[PDB]
Amino acid sequence: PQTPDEASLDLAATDGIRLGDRLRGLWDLRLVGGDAELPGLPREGLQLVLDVAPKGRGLIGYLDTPERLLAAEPPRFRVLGDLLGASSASIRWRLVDQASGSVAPTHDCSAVFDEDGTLSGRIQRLERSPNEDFRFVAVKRHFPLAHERIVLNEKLLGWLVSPQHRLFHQLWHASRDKWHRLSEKQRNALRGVGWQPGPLDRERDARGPRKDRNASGIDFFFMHRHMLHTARSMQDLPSWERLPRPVVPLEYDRPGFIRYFDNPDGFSVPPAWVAVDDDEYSEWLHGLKSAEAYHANFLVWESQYQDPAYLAKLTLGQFGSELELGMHDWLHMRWASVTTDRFPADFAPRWFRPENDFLGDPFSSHVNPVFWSFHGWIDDRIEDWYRAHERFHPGEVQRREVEGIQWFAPGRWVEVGDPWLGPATHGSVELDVETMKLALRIIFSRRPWYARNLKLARDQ
Amino acid sequence: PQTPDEASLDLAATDGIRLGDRLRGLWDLRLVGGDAELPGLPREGLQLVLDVAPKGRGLIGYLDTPERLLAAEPPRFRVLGDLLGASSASIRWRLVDQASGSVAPTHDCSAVFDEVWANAGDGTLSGRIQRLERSPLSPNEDFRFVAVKRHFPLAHERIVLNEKLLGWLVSPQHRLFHQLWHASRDKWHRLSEKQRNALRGVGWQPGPLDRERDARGPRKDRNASGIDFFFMHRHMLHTARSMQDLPSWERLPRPVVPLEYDRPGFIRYFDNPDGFSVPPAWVAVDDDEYSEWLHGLKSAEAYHANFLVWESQYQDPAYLAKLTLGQFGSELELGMHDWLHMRWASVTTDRFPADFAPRWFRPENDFLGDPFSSHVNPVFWSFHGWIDDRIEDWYRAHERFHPGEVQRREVEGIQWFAPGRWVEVGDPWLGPATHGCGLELDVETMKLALRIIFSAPRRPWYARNLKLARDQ
Repeated sequence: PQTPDEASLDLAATDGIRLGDRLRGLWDLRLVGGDAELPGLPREGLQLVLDVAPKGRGLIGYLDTPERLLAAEPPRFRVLGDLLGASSASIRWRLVDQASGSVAPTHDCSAVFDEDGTLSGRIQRLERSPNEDFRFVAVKRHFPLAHERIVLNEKLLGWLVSPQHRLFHQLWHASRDKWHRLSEKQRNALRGVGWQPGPLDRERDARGPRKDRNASGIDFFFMHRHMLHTARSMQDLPSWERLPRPVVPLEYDRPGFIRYFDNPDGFSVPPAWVAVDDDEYSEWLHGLKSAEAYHANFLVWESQYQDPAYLAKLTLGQFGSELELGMHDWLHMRWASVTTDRFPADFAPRWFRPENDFLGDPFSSHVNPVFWSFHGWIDDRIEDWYRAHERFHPGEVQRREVEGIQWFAPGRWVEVGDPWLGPATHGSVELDVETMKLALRIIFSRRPWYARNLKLARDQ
Repeated sequence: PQTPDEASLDLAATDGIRLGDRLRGLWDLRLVGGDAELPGLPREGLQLVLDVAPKGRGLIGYLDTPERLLAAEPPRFRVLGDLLGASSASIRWRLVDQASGSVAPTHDCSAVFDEVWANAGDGTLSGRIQRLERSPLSPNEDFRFVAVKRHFPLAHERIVLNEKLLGWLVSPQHRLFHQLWHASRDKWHRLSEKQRNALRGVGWQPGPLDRERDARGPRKDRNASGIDFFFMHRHMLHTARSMQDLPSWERLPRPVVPLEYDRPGFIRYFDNPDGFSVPPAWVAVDDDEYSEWLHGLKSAEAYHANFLVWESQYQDPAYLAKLTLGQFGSELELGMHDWLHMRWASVTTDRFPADFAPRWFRPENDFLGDPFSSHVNPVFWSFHGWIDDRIEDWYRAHERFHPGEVQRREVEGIQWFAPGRWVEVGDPWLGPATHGCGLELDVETMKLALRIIFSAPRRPWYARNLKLARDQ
């Protein structure tokens, strides 16, 4: 077979990208077998840190004790490999002895996925010619969940996980999200139980053709600010000042890379998962959790929504609609972990348990601690928007307290003064829960809520 | 008109990529106008460091004194902007006062980017700053800046080859030797019988008379041309290294650390302090295919998709143990070697292969993309050292898998290998000294042999086999 005439850019295809993702992170490693020794290391209590670039085919890493992997000095063993022809059946890498002052590999490693991931492997010493019994097992460390790193106190958590609050949060979204597509029969049924999204026969659909101009954006901003106010009476919940940056690559900051996978502040991006039989969803989710999406979308939002000239072109309604329909749904899925997904009108008791803090579904998103951090950030941009109009249109926006919340008077830049909190503004706990279940059944009688509007770019 | 229903991944297209490349790096900055002051800073001798991700649309950076941009503590001003609707005609960003304990922007910047075409650095950014504290009630402030992009320093400005080595390298004998050694074996499979007989007549056929080892024909992996490639470069390294310490790279240089993660490291990169920084890709006027290809192979993605794979494979005993020295040499030459040249190449019009105007022999002509000049570039020696060290990995590979099947042998004063199962030939080609059977090397003969061989947007030699992937 004729050899290639030239190299070409050989980015990882789907299979190599997924394999890279299974390998990337921190592993607990033990040596196994009669002849299993690495110079200057114990047999137990080792770690393997691996990195593959997002479309890389090279494999890099380090092998040492946990303490040495976080230390300043070069780890004892460096991993160098490549994923050409690699699969679950064969992952190979060389070890370099960084104490030897030589980059010549000392060991040949081969591994198999035994099916967060387990590697079962063989190490051969390259000093001796090919038989020795030198094996290892590597168990990938759990990617900690946000609730394992930011503790919401018992009083906040009690409010958040309650049936009335979960159903309220889900129905508030579903009513205004589905309004433009609901028959007049559905609409009159919701009107009947005070759950129409805003004023009777002047409802503010969030996703219809007039979504940017009908003031639905004001409902978005106001309901979340009201929620933040109540949450913040029970617990200190500091907004993000800056959006968290993607993990620093292992090549540049080995301790920073390793820490990222311990999610120490609860703000690490949980790695994308593969949706069985849904490649479009898999690609979409992987996209929005990527560094590329940070630099192409999230950093753009971070700039524009603190840009006075950008914000000064928008009514509070236009701003709310724009930020909700783009950034807000992407914040949910970028920080989403784990979970097949709950059907919107499925009220099985298990879904109410405090463990259910899935960011992909408003029934549960508010239970996730990261929710409060990025809602804090969104809510702070309203102040950027106010300062923008005070610079470019002094006095055209007026402050005003509304439902106990610092807010804004209707004006040239604030289309309405009656923000929608549900029946409380425009409409026993048990009758309330039942009314909300009925309202959800009217609307709704697989992918998570915040994935239902997924659009791939042409590139993907 | 309807607003979008959802966001989608919005990677920079070609224009935003090229704009981000014009912005990326370190700028010398001065404030100007009657109201131009940043608190705690001088007016002149400031610097602006900007970064955009390779397909990023966000703009980040810092504005402080040169010493403060290299210091551990937060710089006084942080840049936050985006390139949506940006062009050379309008780039905007905000400044954040990092001493204030607030991320609320303190300044609005709007700039214009001007190329340089005649001093004055590598592009200019200039425009107006507005203080965001100062009300609209207040009259218009006169607050301007000019920023000049710093030169990306050339390898020869950072690794000095000594007078004796440089004298050998830049000489007509050595430049024509190196160009002709490549051209003969690279063009052989496309030369007519007259051209081939004419080269045979002056002893310049690539390897044995009538059994020539073309480097690029259909049997290129199996005809032992790879041995000629490895051996000629080893012989050149041995001579260069008698005259100057030239350490191989142990590991391929990593791509620049992003500004977001190591500000001082990112800034140093652009000073090319060790001479091993990747010179930023340049736009080939009227050659988008070449521009894209060059950009691709100078990218972080190419490091992790191609270069790091070559780094792995060519130190992998099991990989190397499948190859004869000939197969190895041909593989490494045709892939990694041409890509190493163009990844570290800095801008020279490219010289025509048979243009021997005196100015082309000057020491300034060290263009990595042409073998008439590539050996004059100091980085050439670092990556040729790396390639030459992999021959030892290959030997060790066969000593592990095929003990005794490869034997060492001194050849033309160079530590080498005997012919055998894994070494196809024993007569490596150095040119007429080793294989000349015609009818110090004569300069006019080499120019005659180049004219025989070399008798459309122009591209350098090591770009002539460029192939884009369907992705690009």
